[PDB]
Amino acid sequence: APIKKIIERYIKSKADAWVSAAHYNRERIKRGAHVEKTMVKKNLGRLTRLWIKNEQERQRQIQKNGP
RNA sequence: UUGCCUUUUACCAGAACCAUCCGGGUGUUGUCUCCAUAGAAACAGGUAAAGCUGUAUUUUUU
Ligand SMILES: [Mg+2]
Repeated sequence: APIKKIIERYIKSKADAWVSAAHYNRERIKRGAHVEKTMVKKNLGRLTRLWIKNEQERQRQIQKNGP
């Protein structure tokens, strides 16, 4: 259990870093700043995965406490 | 922080910080150079030349 805890923590940290980075990027993209074509694709990918995660979490929520 | 862009150098041109560099000033020492190269002149005056002053009838002195 302790290991599972620790890893859960560290991925939450990493996850936090990721999500915030993504958010920063998307504002940056909106602004129309210098940004790497590759970087923009990366951000698109991240934000998609993020969106899917959000979405299916909402599905879970819907299930877990009725319509 | 913007721009070109989009990958970095290289860059756009603004900011704030800072540094580098091309030079500069004096002052003092010292050297290098070109010229030099005297160990004593005044006083008494005269000569000539330079620095100031001078050319009584009510308050300065007639
Ligand atoms: Mg590469």
